[PDB]
Amino acid sequence: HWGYGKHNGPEHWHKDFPIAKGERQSPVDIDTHTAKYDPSLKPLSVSYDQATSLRILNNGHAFNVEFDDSQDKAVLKGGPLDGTYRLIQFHFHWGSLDGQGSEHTVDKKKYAAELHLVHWNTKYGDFGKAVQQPDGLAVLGIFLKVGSAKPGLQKVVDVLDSIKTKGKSADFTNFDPRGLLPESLDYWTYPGSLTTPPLLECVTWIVLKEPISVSSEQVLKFRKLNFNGEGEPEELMVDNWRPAQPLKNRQIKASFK
Ligand SMILES: [Zn+2]
Repeated sequence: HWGYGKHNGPEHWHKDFPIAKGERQSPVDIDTHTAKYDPSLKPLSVSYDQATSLRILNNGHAFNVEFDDSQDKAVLKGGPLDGTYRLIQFHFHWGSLDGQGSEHTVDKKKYAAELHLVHWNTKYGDFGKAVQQPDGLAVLGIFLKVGSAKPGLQKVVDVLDSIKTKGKSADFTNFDPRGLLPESLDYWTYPGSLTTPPLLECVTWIVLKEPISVSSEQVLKFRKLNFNGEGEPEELMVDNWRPAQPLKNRQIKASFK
């Protein structure tokens, strides 16, 4: 099925998922000199104190840290959003080398990786019905650069040895996603899509301007994961990023002057 190799990578995905060539695909390049400050934006509220992580899963494309979304426990509100969006999972995209790995770019700059915290609009009752809606989802996107270690990431790095291959999962309780956030919540926002199949056009993207720094050793451990299942030839899980897609008839708005 789909992946990130020569034969099944992002340029192929449109054959099984025609929305790949849609009007509101993600990611995009964020041209900082075309994005405009929007005074109509309310302050962004990241309310993660009651977050309940459950498990971490290698799905043969990335790894997901999954949360209990059965109540309003870890929510995103404010900014461009109308109402309350509940955190369901996060995951990353990364490169084989530090010069690439992000999906959004900033003035064509690629970061070493990118974190996506996925949330769904509680007015639609659950995630499945949220992805039938143009405002069903909000993804908080955070760039990673290589520099100092991120201590709030090390519990993730240390569990990766136990979910090396596709279909492996591990308990992952009591993980605090606050430890993944940069100091500033300045952001760009635009209407887009999920960046993996099914590529659904439901997402209000909120992409933080300030990257987090992780260490070379941390990112190196991401690169030891496998796309393949146990007992299959090793294909290292690297370069699991979709490139920038056409902006089409969209505007990117900045939360800051
Ligand atoms: Zn993603």
